[PDB]
Amino acid sequence: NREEKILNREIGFAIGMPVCEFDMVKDPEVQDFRRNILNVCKEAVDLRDLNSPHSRAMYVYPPNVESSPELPKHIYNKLDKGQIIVVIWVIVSPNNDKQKYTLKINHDCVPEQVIAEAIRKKTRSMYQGKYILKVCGCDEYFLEKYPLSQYKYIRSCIMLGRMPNLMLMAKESLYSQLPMDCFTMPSYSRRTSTKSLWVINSALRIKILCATYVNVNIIDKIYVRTGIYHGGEPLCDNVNTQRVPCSNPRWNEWLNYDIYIPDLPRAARLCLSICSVEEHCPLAWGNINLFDYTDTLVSGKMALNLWPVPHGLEDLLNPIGVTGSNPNKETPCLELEFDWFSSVVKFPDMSVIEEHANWSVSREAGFSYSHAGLSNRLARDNELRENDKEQLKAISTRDPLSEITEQEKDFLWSHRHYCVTIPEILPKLLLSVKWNSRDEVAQMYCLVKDWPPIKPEQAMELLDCNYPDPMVRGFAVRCLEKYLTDDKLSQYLIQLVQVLKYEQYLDNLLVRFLLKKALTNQRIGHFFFWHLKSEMHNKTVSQRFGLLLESYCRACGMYLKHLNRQVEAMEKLINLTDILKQEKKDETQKVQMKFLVEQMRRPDFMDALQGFLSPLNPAHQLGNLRLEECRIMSSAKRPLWLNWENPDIMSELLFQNNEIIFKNGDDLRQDMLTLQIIRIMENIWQNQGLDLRMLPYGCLSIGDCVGLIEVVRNSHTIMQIQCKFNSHTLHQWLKDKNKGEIYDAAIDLFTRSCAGYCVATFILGIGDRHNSNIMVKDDGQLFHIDFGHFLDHKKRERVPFVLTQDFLIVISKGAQECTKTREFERFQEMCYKAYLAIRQHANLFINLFSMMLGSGMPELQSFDDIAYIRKTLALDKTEQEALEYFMKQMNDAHHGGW
Ligand SMILES: NC(=O)[C@@H](Nc1ccc2c(c1)OCCn1cc(N3C(=O)OC[C@H]3C(F)(F)F)nc1-2)C1CC1
Repeated sequence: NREEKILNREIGFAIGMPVCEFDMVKDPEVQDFRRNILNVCKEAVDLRDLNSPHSRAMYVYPPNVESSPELPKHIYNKLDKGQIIVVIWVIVSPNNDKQKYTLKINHDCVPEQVIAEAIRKKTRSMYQGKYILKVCGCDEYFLEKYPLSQYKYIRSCIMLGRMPNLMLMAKESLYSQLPMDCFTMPSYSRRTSTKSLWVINSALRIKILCATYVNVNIIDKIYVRTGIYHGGEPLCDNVNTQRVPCSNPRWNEWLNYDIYIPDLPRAARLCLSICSVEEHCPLAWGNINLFDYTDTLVSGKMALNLWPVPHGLEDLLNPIGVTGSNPNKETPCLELEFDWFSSVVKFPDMSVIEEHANWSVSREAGFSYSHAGLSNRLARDNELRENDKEQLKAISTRDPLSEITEQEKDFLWSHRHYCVTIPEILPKLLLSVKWNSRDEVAQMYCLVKDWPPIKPEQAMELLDCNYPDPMVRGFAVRCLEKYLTDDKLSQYLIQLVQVLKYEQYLDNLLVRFLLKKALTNQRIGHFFFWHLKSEMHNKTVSQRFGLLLESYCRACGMYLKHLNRQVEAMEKLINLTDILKQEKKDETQKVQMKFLVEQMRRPDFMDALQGFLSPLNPAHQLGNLRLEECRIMSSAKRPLWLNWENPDIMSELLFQNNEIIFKNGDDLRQDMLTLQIIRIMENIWQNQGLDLRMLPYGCLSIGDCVGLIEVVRNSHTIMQIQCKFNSHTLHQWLKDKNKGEIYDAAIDLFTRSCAGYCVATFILGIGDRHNSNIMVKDDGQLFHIDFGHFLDHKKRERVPFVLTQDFLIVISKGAQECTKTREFERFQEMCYKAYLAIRQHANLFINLFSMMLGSGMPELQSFDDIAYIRKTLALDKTEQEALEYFMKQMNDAHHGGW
């Protein structure tokens, strides 16, 4: 109990709320989550102590590897006859004298071969499984037998033409530094009739009693609008109450819905709102699951605390809004009464559903020609023609925002068994289902049950707000379990954490998958913790994420202690920036910096801000602060530029100073998503042998409009260049930074990076570019900063990155008529190739954005905001028509040239 009390305080500090607040929650679902989720905690700990110390080392330092060992042609061609020059460092003499041994080995060498070759070279100057390779400068290790080139550091070194520097370290020097953490089960581990839904022979009705806390400006006549939803799909007509004055919100009225109680799908929800009156307007909204976590249909009296309308939603109901009561009890509260059946009504078991499904398939197989003719949703087996099979393949290639007509819905459903042969059609088939028909849904269940597995990126769509059904989401998660690699889990983690908000219940298959992975991979565990923590201010998800964080913190081990260092450092930084903006905002930079340095140097603050792991990359150790290098930036929201020593023995070989931008006041979530997408686009380009180097720098939101930005070394804004002006000033600067034989490499890098950002910003519809948000590296690498805006952030498509004379001059190597040059023609060709490459992967990009609708991002609120990408990628047009469209967008913007 003394250890439990201390641990509870550590978790309380990490989550930012006391654990006891959970213990007080009366809700049985909350207490069942807390207890039942501990098996995932147990399993994860069991896997970590399966092959100790190695399995523990693998958890803390997982291999940072690529998804595939195969190297793209242009990347393999960068190697000398398939071989790589590698530097291996050995610390041998006292006072840590560093010895280097240059090796030329095959790119696909296992670390054990790399170590033996180093020992051979060390011996040539005068066991193999008693050492490990570590990346010089950071806590990155090569613990698993992967081809060398598969580790991201090595692949990055080949792609950039940099020398890989690895340090030989004794296994026991790492192992002894890994503490044993025994996971202890918490105190809380130790805890009429019943009829099936398909037996209740009655129509659906819900009684609306009255409303409390309806404080409005005497707004006049008010009513409650209700609807039965399955995701966003209405299951019946919307039913409103009689109009009443806001001075007395009383209805005591039964609302009858056009839906049979046995027809109710598992994910059925009641969507309601208090509206005012004809200019109708919602005032407060709220959603309810018609079945609880135990599969029980709602019965009796219930009070629902409503939510405020979001600036932009003109619609009277909010089905894609959060489901459940408002944690704030000083809000419009609507009392509702549910139907009584003199027994507990439960959703039928899978065996009842399977029996009913097989009864229907059998009944349908016996249907005569004329019977099949009564419904377009009923087709015959032998009547399936090749043209129909062709139409099916065509429908399957359409994007997730392509409208499926009622005719195609009936078509896909009648050919559902053929659909199994083309399994990627599953999301379209699911939207074709009559979710308000138990016969159809029961049959869909059995098809999902045995559905062929699909690509993890295709399965992710099935986890968004369009697919609420648990059988469907279970299938999506099973595909992620079988085919999602840790690399790709890390890449899409923000979306996967987002879609948790769409789960009906706290205890679900997705959360179990995500938690097991977070507790079996510390690299995943780290970002899992921060994505959840950053949203703990948001009362729409703070209970779910709080309980999720509590389970993670109980089983993560020693990393909780390290996370508490990062949390405390972030809090001290939030504290300082908050004082500067409320108590020192009007003072001079000199005065503000004087205050900063004095507050930072306080021993309590000084220690909290030194000797912790970078939340941007936990493999990066933040040593002592370099205060002389710390400063308040002139930028909006006055961000802090912070510098730390890299305590790593071989810091000089990576970077001797870790520079991070701490910014308080701006929502860094859109930037995080844009940067994530930029990286995905780059990966797509590289795989197709199209070397357009992007700079997706690190960015992490750590709270409500608080975050970290990775500083890019040796970079300057376009304005910073020209301020030392002619159009030749930038090209003059580049020529000055890359004199002689290396000048062409810089022009090539600029052109390539420039083509990437032209295409990326045009597709995504990023905020207008200017000399202060376009940056350039000494070597010529062009990149964009400040991704605060994207998509339709105006009210018809924009070109955010318009190439001025400055950019065209660099591309054309200093020519006057830069538009009419071969260099510019090769530049245009890179844009065309890049644009069409992304167009080919549009479903992915649409899916990545759709999974982000749950998030409170102001530019990504509806599917129509995502529609912007359908327009920029010209998906309704042909490929040549799309190329023609892009050229017109470029030609109009640049007033010619394209
Ligand atoms: N050139 C410079 O002034 C300095 N180097 C620099 C500055 C800013 C960023 C950067 C590098 O790395 C790229 C990432 N980055 C991103 C941002 N920002 C951004 O995305 O929004 C505004 C701005 C800020 F102020 F928030 F950092 N700034 C930088 C150099 C003198 C030391």
